[PDB]
Amino acid sequence: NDKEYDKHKRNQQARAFYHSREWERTRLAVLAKDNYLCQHCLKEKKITRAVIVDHITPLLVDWSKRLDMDNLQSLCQACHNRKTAEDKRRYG
Ligand SMILES: [Mn+2]
Repeated sequence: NDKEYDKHKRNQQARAFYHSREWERTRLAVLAKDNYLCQHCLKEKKITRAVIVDHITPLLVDWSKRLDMDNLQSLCQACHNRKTAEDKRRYG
């Protein structure tokens, strides 16, 4: 195909993923395993409630790792925002 169409299909697939039964289940499994604590904060010796589960390697970078628990981290907002900025340096 053309690059634009493949990008469109990739993005539509990623959008749908977050509505999926498998994501809903896996998100809960990760939060539960993490006791709803931000994992980056914990590494920095801080206790902060997690509000989101983020892909370490972004979903749009490696579709194959979309449901891998070792590719998922519970994060607080500050750490999610920090990671989002960092990932822009990596990927755009
Ligand atoms: Mn944090």
